[PDB]
Amino acid sequence: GPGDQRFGDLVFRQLAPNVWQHTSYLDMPGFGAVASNGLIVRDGGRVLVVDTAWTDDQTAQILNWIKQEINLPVALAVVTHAHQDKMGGMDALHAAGIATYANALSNQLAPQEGMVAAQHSLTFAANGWVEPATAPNFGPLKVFYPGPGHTSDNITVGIDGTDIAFGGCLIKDSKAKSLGNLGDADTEHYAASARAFGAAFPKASMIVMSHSAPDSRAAITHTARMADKLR
Ligand SMILES: [Co+2]
Ligand code: NI
Ligand code: NI
Ligand code: NI
Ligand code: NI
Ligand SMILES: [Zn+2]
Repeated sequence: GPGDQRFGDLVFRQLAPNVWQHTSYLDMPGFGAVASNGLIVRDGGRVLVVDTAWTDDQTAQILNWIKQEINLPVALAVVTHAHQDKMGGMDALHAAGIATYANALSNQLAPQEGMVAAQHSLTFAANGWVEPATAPNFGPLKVFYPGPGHTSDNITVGIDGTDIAFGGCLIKDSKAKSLGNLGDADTEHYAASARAFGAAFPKASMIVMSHSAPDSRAAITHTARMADKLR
C-alpha cells in the first residue's frame, strides 16, 4: 500500500477506489484522544460526505483534504444522528455551501443536543428505507433507519457498488466491552434495531463504525448480543 494519509489533524484511510474513511479526534478527560469516523464517497463528478468531524475546524479540514486529493464539488452531506461526533461540524458544511441532510428526528433533536440542524430532513418509509423524494442526488448512498438504538434518531448508510455498510454509533466492533454511551439510548429496541441494520444490508462484508477500525459482520452479531442484555 501507501499508509493512511495524515492531513492537518485528521487521518484518511482509503477503503475502496472511490470510498475513504475520515477520522478526527477529540480529547476526553480521563481516557485520551477519542477517534470518530465518517465517510467520503466519490460518485459521478461529485463527492458525498457521511458525518461531520467533532468540530467545525476539523470539518473544514475534511473539505480541504477533498479539494486537494479529489477536486470535485461536495454535492451533499448526510449526518447519522444529532451528537457532537456526527454533527459537531455542521456550521463548516453550511459556510462552504454544502447541502446537508439528516433524519427529520435528528433535526428536531439537534437544539436539545446542542447541535446545529441540517438544512433538509430525511423521512423514512414504514419498512425503514429513506423516502427517495426526501433524498435527492444521494446516488449510491442507500439510507436506512433501523429503529431506535444508540439514539432515537440513529440512521445507517450502505454504499451501492461496494461491500461497505456504515452503522455509525449504533454498531460497536466484534470485541467491544459495552455499548458505550447510553445516555440517549432506547434499551428496549436497541437489539432489534442492530439486527435490522444487518438485515437491511445483508451482503455488506465490511462494516464501518464510528469509533474503531472497520470490522466484519461479526460486529453486528456481537452488538445485538450485547443489546439483548439490556432489555
Ligand atoms: Co458550530
Ligand atoms: Ni435546500
Ligand atoms: Ni413512501
Ligand atoms: Ni416498540
Ligand atoms: Ni462476540
Ligand atoms: Zn452518539
